[PDB]
Amino acid sequence: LNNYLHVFYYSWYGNPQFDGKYIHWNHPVLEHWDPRIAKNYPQGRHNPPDDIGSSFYPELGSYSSRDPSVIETHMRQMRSASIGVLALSWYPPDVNDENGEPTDNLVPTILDKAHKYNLKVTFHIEPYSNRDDQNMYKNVKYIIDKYGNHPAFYRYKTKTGNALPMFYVYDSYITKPEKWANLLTTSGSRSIRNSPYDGLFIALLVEEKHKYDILQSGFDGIYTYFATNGFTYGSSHQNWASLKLFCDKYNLIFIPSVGPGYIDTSIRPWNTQNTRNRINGKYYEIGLSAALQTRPSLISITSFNEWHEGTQIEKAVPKRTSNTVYLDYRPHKPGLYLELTRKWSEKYSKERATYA
Repeated sequence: LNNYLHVFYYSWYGNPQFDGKYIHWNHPVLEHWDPRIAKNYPQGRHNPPDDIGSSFYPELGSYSSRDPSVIETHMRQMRSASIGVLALSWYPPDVNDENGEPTDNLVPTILDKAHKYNLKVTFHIEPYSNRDDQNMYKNVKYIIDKYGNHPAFYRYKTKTGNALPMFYVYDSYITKPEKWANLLTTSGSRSIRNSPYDGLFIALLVEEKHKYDILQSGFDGIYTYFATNGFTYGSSHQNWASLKLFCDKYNLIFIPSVGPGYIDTSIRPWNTQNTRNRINGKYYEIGLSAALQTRPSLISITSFNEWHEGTQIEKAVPKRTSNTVYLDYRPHKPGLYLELTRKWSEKYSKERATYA
C-alpha cells in the first residue's frame, strides 16, 4: 500500500433511506448572472435518484455517505487503487458547505472503516466562514484531540524522524500571511509549533505571487488541487518543474494534484469552456506522468468522489433516463480509474524508494 499517495474524499452525500432527505445529489443549477444567458439554461434542483447533479453516474447510485456499506465499498475501491491515505473534506462542528449538512459527525465512523481496511485519514480544511488563525487554532486542537489517537489517523514521517498530522488548507490565501504567522511560525502569538497540536500544514497555491505569501506564513508545503490542467498557475502542469525547484530551495513539501478530467456542466451549464474530456483515461495518465517527473514527496488525486465537478475516480456505470445520457467509462469497465491509479501508484512507489 502507498502511504505517499492521497485522494480527496467527500462525505457530504445524503439520501432518504439513511438521511431522510437527499443531500448534494439534489443540487441547484446555479443561475448565470446575466438574465440574457440564464434564460436559456436549466433552473431548479435535480430530482434524484434518476436525475442527479453530476455528468457521471455512480455504481453505488445516489448513495448516502453515512451508509456503512457505502463507506466500506469506498475503502475497498481505494485499496484496489493502492491509495493509502484519504484526504477528507472537513468543516467544523455544526458547519457545512452551502448545499450540504454538517459532516464532522461522520469522522468517527469514517476512521473506523478506514482502519478496518488499513487506510489512513488526513484532513482537508475547507474555507468555512470567518476562518482565521484563532478558530484555525481551535479546530486543529479539536481534530488532534478527538481523532489524534485513532489508529487510522494519518501522520507523515518527516526527514527528522518525527511523525506529524497533515492538514491541507483549501483557499489558504484568503487569510493574510501575517495572521497565518501567528499560527504557523515558532515565535507566533498562538503558535502550534513544538506543542501537542503541531503538524505539517499544506497551503493551496493558485497564483505565482503566492510562493512568497506561503513562505512568510509558516506553511510546511504547497498543493495545487485543481484537476483542470492550466486553470490556475498552480494547476498548470508546465509550472510544476518550476514549483518543485522552489519548494526544494525553501524546504517545503510539494504535493501536486492530478485529476482524471473535469465536467461540471450539470450544475454550471454555461461552463463548457472548463470541461476536459477524459479521453479514456489518457488525460489522467498524462497528469500522473507529469506529477511523477517532478520526483515529489507526496502526490494527491482530485478527487475520489467530487461527482458535481466530474473529477471522481470512483466506480461509475452507464446510465440513461427520460432525457439524460450520463457520461461513462466505456469502452472500459466501471473500475478503470482505480485500475489506472494502481498502475501509477506502483510505478511511483518503486521510484520514490530512490529519493525517499
